[PDB]
Amino acid sequence: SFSGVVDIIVVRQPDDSLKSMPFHIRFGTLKVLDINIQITVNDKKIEDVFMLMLPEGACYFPELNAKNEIQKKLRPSSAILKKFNLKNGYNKIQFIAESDLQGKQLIEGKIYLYNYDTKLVISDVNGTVTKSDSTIIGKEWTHDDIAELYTNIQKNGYKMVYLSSRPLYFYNYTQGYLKGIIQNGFTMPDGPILLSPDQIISSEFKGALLKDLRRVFPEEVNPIFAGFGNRDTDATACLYAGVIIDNIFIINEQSQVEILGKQEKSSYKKINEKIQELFPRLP
Ligand SMILES: [Mg+2]
Repeated sequence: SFSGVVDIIVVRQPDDSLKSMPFHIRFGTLKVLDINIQITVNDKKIEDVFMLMLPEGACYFPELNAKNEIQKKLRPSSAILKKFNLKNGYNKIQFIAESDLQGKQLIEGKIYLYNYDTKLVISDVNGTVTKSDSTIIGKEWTHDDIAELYTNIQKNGYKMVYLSSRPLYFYNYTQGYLKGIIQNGFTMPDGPILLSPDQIISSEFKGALLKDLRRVFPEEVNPIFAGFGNRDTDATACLYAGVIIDNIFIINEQSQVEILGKQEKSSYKKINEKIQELFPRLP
């Protein structure tokens, strides 16, 4: 079973509060739950914050409801998040489970802070980064020129956000795969990898995930600027999360990219040649 943390996204609101996507963390070692979880951010222990763990291993933030019952939240309150002292962009986060039977267990992940006016560019992974869409060696072929293109998008002030639909067992493999791609010296820009909630079982999926992401930003901005996919269902998911059809790019197994709005056939190489037109520099 999985041991780790699905990358976490946090957005600062214009009233200075913080909203986050759900925290999905799992301790694989821990077995006999019949346990308190502490947090460190950028190598600084966070005081007065703790999570608890369910029998199946998923962790939560305990939060009282108005009936004075403990509710099990995956999304912490803004006051808790403020205690993280997050920096804009990438932050290191560690969760430490203390058990009297199994001792201290540690997992490490990634937590990103964006502002309310940050613009995101979504990329599917399988078939969109990889060429084709359980036995693996990380040698999946990658469409040509995607690293240079995404590098240049990031350089213009957008943030790449990756989307995986693979079972949670592959989550760490997907992170390693993306960070090892090198193409003509170019690499894939660091960013969070979101995971479809169907793959995180506990107690239309891509569309729900992106609407969740859109909704940690305020309603009066459109935070998802563009999206890269390889199936018609990818396009639908982006449209219902606020992407304009002109900014949805759908690639096939021949690495032909259709720019849906202009009904134009292109490629990552050509899109890169037109980067200032299609991904204009943000101030
Ligand atoms: Mg795909």
